[PDB]
Amino acid sequence: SAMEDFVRQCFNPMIVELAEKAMKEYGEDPKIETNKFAATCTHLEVCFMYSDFRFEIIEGRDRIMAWTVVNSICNTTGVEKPKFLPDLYDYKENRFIEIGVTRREVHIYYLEKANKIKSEKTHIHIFSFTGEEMATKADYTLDEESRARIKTRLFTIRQEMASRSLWDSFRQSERGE
Ligand SMILES: O=C1c2c(O)c(=O)ccn2N([C@H]2c3ccccc3SCc3c2ccc(F)c3F)[C@@H]2COCCN12
Ligand SMILES: O=C1c2c(O)c(=O)ccn2N([C@H]2c3ccccc3SCc3c2ccc(F)c3F)[C@@H]2COCCN12
Ligand SMILES: [Mn+2]
Ligand SMILES: [Mn+2]
Repeated sequence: SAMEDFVRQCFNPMIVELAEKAMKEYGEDPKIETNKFAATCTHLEVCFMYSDFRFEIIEGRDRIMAWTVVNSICNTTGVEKPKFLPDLYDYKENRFIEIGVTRREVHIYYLEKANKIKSEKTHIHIFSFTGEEMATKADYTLDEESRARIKTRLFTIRQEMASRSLWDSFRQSERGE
């Protein structure tokens, strides 16, 4: 697959390894669901970048470790345990964060995410590949420079896919029919 080749050339080996592990843990084959493989790598990279600017990283851990970290936070802050695994915890605002990366309009994916979690407590932050974002209460958490770095990386991934004639397939596989 050209998409598997792109993933393994354009993503940090650590990202690729963790995304492969996450897909295996969740019974999906990176070699068949190749766009999903690219999506999980992209989202992981965004989560790491976000956390790197205050934050505990939940994403990128095996499931048992992720819930272990979540439980430890809830025990030491009294924040309520989320029903679904979030991506980060914010020690400044004392709230979990769900990060979404979408090839669709940010408002659509935001509504989908917010409908899934139904827990107002978890903060939602959505990024598109063209510099758009939508966040709970229009509170973007990060400053403008950090969000800019994230947006630039996402756009770069999109243009790399476009250079390789991969973007259209990737864009159409996010939502089913
Ligand atoms: O943590 C996530 C997750 C998100 O954080 C997310 O934003 C969107 C989607 N997620 N999920 C995605 C995921 C993450 C990033 C990009 C696409 C996908 S698509 C389905 C899938 C995920 C992970 C492994 C796998 F094999 C999958 F099929 C699963 C949902 O259940 C808990 C873990 N997780
Ligand atoms: O900036 C960082 C970075 C730190 O600033 C840091 O404190 C710890 C770790 N970092 N790094 C990690 C990183 C940061 C946060 C959470 C997980 C990861 S894991 C691999 C990875 C990083 C960044 C982007 C990326 F695509 C990666 F695959 C890399 C080291 O050098 C260059 C940029 N960078
Ligand atoms: Mn996640
Ligand atoms: Mn997420």
